[PDB]
Amino acid sequence: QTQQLHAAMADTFLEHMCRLDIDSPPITARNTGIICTIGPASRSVETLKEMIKSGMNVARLNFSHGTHEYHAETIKNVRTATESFASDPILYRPVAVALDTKGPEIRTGLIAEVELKKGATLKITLDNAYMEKCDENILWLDYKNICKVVEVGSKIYVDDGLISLQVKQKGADFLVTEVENGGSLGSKKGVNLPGAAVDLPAVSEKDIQDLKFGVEQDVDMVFASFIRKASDVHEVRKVLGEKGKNIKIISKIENHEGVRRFDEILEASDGIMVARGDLGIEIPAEKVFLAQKMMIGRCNRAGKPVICATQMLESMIKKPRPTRAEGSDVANAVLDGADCIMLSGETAKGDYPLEAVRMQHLIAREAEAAIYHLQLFEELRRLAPITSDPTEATAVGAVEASFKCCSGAIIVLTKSGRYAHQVARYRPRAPIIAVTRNPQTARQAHLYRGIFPVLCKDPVQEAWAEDVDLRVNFAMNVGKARGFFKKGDVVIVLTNTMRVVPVP
Amino acid sequence: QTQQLHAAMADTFLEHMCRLDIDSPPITARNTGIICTIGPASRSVETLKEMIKSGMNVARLNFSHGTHEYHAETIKNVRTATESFASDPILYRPVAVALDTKGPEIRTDYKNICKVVKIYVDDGLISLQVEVENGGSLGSKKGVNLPGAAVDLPAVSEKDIQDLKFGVEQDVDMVFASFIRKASDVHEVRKVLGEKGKNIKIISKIENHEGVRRFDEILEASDGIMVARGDLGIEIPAEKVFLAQKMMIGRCNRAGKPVICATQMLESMIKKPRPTRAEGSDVANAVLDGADCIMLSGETAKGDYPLEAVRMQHLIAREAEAAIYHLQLFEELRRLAPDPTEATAVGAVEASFKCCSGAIIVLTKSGRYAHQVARYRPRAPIIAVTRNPQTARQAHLYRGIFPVLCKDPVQEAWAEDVDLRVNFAMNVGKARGFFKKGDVVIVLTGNTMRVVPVP
Amino acid sequence: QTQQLHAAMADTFLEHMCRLDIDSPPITARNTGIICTIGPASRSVETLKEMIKSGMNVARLNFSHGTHEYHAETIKNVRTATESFASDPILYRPVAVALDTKGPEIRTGLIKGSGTAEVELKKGATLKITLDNAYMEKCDENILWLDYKNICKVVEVGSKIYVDDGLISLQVKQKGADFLVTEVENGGSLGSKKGVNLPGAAVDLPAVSEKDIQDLKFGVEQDVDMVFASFIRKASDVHEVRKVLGEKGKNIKIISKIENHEGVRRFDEILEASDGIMVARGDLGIEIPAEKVFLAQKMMIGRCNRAGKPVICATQMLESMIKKPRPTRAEGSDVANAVLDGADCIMLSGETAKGDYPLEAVRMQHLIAREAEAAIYHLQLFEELRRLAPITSDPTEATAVGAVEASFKCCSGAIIVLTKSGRYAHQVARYRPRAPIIAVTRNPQTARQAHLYRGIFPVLCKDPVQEAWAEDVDLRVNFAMNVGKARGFFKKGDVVIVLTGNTMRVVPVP
Amino acid sequence: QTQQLHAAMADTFLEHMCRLDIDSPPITARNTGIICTIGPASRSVETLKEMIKSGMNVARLNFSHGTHEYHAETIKNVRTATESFASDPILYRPVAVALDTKGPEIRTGLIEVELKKGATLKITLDNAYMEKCDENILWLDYKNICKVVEVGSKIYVDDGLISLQVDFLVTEVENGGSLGSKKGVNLPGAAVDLPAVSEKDIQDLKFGVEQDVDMVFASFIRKASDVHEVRKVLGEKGKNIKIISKIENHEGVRRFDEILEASDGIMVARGDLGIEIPAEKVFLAQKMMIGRCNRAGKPVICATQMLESMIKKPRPTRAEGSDVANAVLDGADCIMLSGETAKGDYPLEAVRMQHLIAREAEAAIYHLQLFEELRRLAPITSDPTEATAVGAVEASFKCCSGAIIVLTKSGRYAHQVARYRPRAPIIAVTRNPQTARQAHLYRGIFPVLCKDPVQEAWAEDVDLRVNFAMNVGKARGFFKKGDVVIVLTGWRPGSGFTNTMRVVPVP
Repeated sequence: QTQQLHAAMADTFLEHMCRLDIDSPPITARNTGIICTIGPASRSVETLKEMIKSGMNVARLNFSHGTHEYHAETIKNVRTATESFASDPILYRPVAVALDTKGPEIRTGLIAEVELKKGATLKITLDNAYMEKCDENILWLDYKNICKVVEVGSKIYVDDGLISLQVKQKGADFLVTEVENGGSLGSKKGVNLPGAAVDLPAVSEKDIQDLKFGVEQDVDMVFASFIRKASDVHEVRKVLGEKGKNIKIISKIENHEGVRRFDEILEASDGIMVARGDLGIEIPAEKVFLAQKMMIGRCNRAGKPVICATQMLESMIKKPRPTRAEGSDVANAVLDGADCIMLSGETAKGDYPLEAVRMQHLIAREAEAAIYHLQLFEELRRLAPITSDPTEATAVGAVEASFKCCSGAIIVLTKSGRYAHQVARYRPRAPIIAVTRNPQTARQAHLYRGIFPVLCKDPVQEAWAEDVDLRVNFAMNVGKARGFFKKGDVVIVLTNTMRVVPVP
Repeated sequence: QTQQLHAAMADTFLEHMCRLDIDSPPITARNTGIICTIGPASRSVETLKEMIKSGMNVARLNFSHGTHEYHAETIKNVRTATESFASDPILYRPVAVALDTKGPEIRTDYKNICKVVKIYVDDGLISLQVEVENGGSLGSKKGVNLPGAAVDLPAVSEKDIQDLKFGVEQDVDMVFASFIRKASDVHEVRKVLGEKGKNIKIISKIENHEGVRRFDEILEASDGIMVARGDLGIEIPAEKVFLAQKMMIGRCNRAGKPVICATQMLESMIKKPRPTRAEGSDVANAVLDGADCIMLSGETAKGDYPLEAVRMQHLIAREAEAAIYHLQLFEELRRLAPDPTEATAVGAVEASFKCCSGAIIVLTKSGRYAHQVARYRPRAPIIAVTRNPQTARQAHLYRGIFPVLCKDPVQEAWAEDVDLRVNFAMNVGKARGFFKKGDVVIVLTGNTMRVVPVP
Repeated sequence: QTQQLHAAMADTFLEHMCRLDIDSPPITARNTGIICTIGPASRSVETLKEMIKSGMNVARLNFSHGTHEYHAETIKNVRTATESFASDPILYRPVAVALDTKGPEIRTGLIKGSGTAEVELKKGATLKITLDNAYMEKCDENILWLDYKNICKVVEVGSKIYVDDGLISLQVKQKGADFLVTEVENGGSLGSKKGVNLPGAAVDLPAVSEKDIQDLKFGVEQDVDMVFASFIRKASDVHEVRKVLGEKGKNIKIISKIENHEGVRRFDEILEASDGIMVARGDLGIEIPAEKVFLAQKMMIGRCNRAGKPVICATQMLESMIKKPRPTRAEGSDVANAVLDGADCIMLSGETAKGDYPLEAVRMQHLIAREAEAAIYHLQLFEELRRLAPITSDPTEATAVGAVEASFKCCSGAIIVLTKSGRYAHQVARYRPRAPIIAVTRNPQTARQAHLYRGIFPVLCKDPVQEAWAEDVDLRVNFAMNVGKARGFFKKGDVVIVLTGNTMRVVPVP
Repeated sequence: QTQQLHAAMADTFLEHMCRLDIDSPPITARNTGIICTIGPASRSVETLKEMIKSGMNVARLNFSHGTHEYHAETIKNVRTATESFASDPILYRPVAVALDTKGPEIRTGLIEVELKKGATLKITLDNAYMEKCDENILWLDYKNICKVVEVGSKIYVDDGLISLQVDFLVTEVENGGSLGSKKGVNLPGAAVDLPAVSEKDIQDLKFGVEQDVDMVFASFIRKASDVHEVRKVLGEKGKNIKIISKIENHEGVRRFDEILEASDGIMVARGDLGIEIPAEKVFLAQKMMIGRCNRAGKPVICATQMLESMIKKPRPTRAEGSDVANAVLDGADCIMLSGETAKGDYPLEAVRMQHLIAREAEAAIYHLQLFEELRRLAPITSDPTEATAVGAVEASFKCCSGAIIVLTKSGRYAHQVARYRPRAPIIAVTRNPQTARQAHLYRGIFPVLCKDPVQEAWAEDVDLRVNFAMNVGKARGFFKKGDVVIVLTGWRPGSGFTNTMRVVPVP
């Protein structure tokens, strides 16, 4: 009657859908990590504390804007808000910090707003003299090489793809275009060139410094913008270097080349972001769902984290409740298989950042119950390579056992996080309580569906079995406290050993 | 490398997802009906013609606003725009008219309010407790919801009765009945339409908790369902809506009855010429869920971009239709299925997957025969050739049915009249780019199935 | 409550198994073709008539024995017996004639000069094998002549040699130029003209010998429907048989017999070149370890089903019935399991050729095949066949698969198919409907060859062609309805499916 | 490449068939238990030793024949043969003893006389002709055969090869043949009023308890109450003896579910069954019963005529080879030999052939679908031991382990693992000699008997038994150092089930 267990028992997907029940309450635990972009509306310590309480797991810093000093301060406030809960390690929630690079962006100059009208002429110039004199006649932008990569007849998008132009003529140092989709044009707006092979560096001089700064600031992960190919990833990896070797690189797929070359990018990366914002300008908007499902499926297949991003609850920037399309989008990203879901303007600058976060937590939890685990697990089994790795055997063994005895959690003791990632990849219904003494492991674990990281602060006990018992008992106290399970329930414990344990 | 045929051949749903390909172009035909709400932005004859050319199949009239004379005029304009293409029967596209009732609404006017009373106003955006907890700018005669409260208004009020009557007068093809809570609500509407309106399809709108709980009996009584997500998502927690949506679409598919996904599908396109990524995904997922039709409200009623909204639903539906995992869907429909006409339809659908036909052509008077084929959800479009104009319009309710209105005289020799109608379908399909000479299509003559080369 | 329909509805194979019901009776129709080897026990017109009535569909002539004159007389008797029923076209059953070649056999000589004579071999004793034709008909306890002149260059000391269906085992202890001295590893009775296997050896005999060529030409002259080619090892072997049949025998079906390891290894190219396959378990289970035969069998049947080419399961299926009126439990199981595997036909050898209970054996295959055909898990089989079928531009394939799908939906009493060459009906059979396929043809050879395919019940229309097409179609369909009613496949009012050659119609029985 | 692993990966059953490869060799371990009927041909200590070496796991004594004195000697000989291997516990193979009851048989008197197709015969109950049966008069021991018979009723003699049509009965030979003494007689479609447990069966069952037999195969079980009667005779002293119900008539098939519930296991007794019901229907009953036993997690034996021709020949027919393979493919826990080992000329060859075929067949199982289905059809519970067993089987598929090592006292824990039908052998280490013998009834369980004394230190005790298992596996070629195996530690004295699964490299 709870957790859509009646639907879970259906023998066909169609019957599974038919049994979905709005009156069947979800379990307390929410498995899908929530990533929040931080900015004006959410940067204060006090607001940050509330965002943690509402469900924020990862703080995203968008380096397309802001100075190092501005971001260092954000990072400082995140940690302050986060450590304000550190006194009770049973209820302390780790919070990750993610650095999202600028990457090979193209931006217009400074206009004030001008109205671009359908059919009108607009000249694109590179002449720095017009750098701050952008108007409805002449538009400067910062991609000096633009004329060498675009052709006559090709389209240029400006401002989240809302304004569109067609290249009509190529001048010596300029482009002559005609407005197709008009609208009001502001300053320093994003420009996209679908069909063009932009030859900006995968990692610019600015990107290099931003990455280095990330290392200095001990960030947990990097969201690398406009990744086109494995070599782009390698450059990011080399820049993070030895000091940042444990920082996870999440490649953002935002253009056609990234999709085409997805497999090599995935192999090189620690995870993927479906960056629907740019992607849905670079390719036709009606095709984005295809790329999203393809990437989520392939990440699920490979056991690597995948993030669904951009415009998930967009209207909530201005309103306290989302649209029905938005409710559906979050649910479907989760049903698709997304490890995490993301908020951008909704939390960075919107008027209801707390409600946005809470709505993502609510929808995700409902959606997680509605997953058809019977089929998903069967298929993950079949598609999983038969190998000799014993930790891999234990992981699937534990997940199988968790479905059988309908356990309240799988408790995993992990140093690097790997052991727990191996369990997550099989997508158990039961929450995975990953107990670790490594603070970075705890933060980064949020990247994986189902992992609820807890940070053990007790010293290592001399006797191994006592040290194990200490950590498992910790996990038990967390589960009871958070209402995941209670005395007398049954949980699976992984330490290579799997034990099925009654909760005290 | 087209129609997601590589993903179509996957052995598992996961591998199906893994193979979805942005570079695999869809076919030209679009199976999912598009229902547009008409209003100031789309009322003119000139704009209506563009909306037909853009993909509109059903004109929805919201009787929550406007007078009979107003609606009569809209109806008149729809028919003028529609008939403007009649000169070429090969190119004429039927357009249906839907009457959507006010039903048990509450506007800023509920009598025993204080006898049943959280209170919501304006798409549940403004919230109230018996203090303004949420809020913002309040407007005129906005809609109110009392979640959890048993509002005792009549399922069919006096206004409703007169509106339904007006429906019969106006020869509308279908009624979308609001706030249907139970089988008995459906029976009241049916009685009003009475004998004169017995052929008018009744679509029950599920917009409250009781509608969901009593879904099965409501579906048994109705001709179809609308997942009325607007009110539904105020009446129950917004985060539960997708559960209701998928349950209803699932159960409608299982029953063989039309289901409409409605409300806020492309909402932002009221003010912008492009949708958000959430809206792109919503339309696509509604089609993947199994929705027969998708709907536009404000987007076509009142927005700045009516035509763009219609074109975008058209583009997305078409992409999503190819991304359906037909292998699993068809097998599950076959297994879950409980008559020679039924055997012939399932056989045609099976054939169509086998030879990857350009179409299944069905000759049908009442539409039943084409409905029976649509219920097995073929990939190939269903070109339904009928001489019955009402049949031609109502057929839009079913996924995959592309109705065509034959106006040729009835030939004396049966086989000749069949051949004339089939060749009419061939001509329509060639003209619309569905297939070309040499291609193969399946033909159901009305119990006969032919596998036939396009002449 | 009939035809295992409760089991048919199960959602899993495991549950399909659990629902199999001994009290759920099968339909009348039996889909699996029964092939009977003719010999002393079954050569008379009287017995042949009864065998036909008991369910024989194909008469197999074993050219490993007998003269051309002998076989001509057999064929003559088969046709006399077959045509004795011709007077009522509605009840006439076409009966096919199959020529099974000798091929590259090794044969022993005559024991004490008699075809019927035996001697005992005792375990541990010694036995000399000779090629000296002086001992051709003087085989016995101590001297065994065989006809493979080059045997000494293919075998060695330690080499194992099997005689008579692998029952007698010998090991070579000493060579010679004209002989081998062997030790009997397993004794028993040693008859005359028995088959010899050298499972370790590389026999140098040709796939198609000059005797085989004569026999094949004779087959063409005699108008046989099909050839069962022995010891086929590769595609080129098939092509040689095909070439020998020539233009005149171009329509004769070639069935390749797989009886050695190489035939299994190169199975795919053999199948591609062949009209169909025989799982020749006799020789095969001597040439490879007996415990592996079931693997080869299931692999071959599976791949034949996948290819849509007929496959025959053969040899020792009801062996004990050569001497006894009822089969063993293993034999009942074997027949049932061959049909569950997907075998188009089953075969009887000694059971019908020389045994004391030929009619009972034919009857038992009939009874078992029918029970097992209902026990098939069509739900999964049809789903898999389809899933594994190429999307193609072929309209006849689309029609065939549509007919089969419909026949499951309405559980029809039959799929009626008008066919000239038989191909159209073959295309239906490849999708394995539960309902019998009544193939109406005017072509007598088509009618006979149709027995190769599971579920095809061929009927031969003798009526003159009608000038009006729709009238000619209606005549043939009504013929089919008449046969169906008379055989009890269905009755007036039942719904059946009709393919006319591309149209599918779903009509009621008149 | 090996163990049909390529076919193992196929996405459909059909493609699974297409990939079966005569050149893909199986592993060493053979999971299907082999039950051998012991008689004149296999009764000596010398021959019994070879029987064990050839693959015999269970010795069946048919109490339809022979005196207690005869059977005690056979049992003594089995035990002498079996203990002759006990010096090296690592290579010792437990051997179970099964007592198969006479039950409600009907037989004829003493006399051979050739019977002729078309001839009258006198079925007489007159005990004067008890030892004077002949071509004209035939006496049988079923005294009330008249209340149950009727005109036109049929009667079968000698494995139903001779058939007859109907305080005495005059009949006609509907089917002839030579007639011996004391042959089995069947009355299909008639209700035989004999006791499920007769005076003799009772004494045989008590003798069985006294002789410490591991299991009883109870003949002609028609209903749940028959099973209870058998359980009652075995009583408190025989409470741990497994009752296998033999399903040999229509009633037993009909009332199968209640019989299965009351029983420790099932025998598909195809001999009598194929006389009681039409022979062409037997395979339906077999697959039904095997399927339902697999579903219930209870042992099922396929019996009778599996390698029949090997009574006289050193090699089986092709239908016999097929029958064995298919019984295994069906899911039979055990397969059986009767005349082939009791009296045939090639008992050792018959044992070996069952061993070879079962091993080839075990590899050819489509585990992918079988495991999926067993799971989906398996009631979820809170039972931690259930969770650990299924978890271990899943793990064993994932990492193609060499074995699943299970520590068990009464065998139950090992049975739970076996019900999920792993490909890997389940090495069941026990200190209980009976558990080690009875474990043979379960597909995939390879029982090893630990002779070591219990250690005080539990961890030391576990290591001891586990290492024993490692040594067994290595010595029998199941795995080698560096391989990976799954270990289930089971019951801890005074604490209870550990509910622990370890994944371990072979030392």
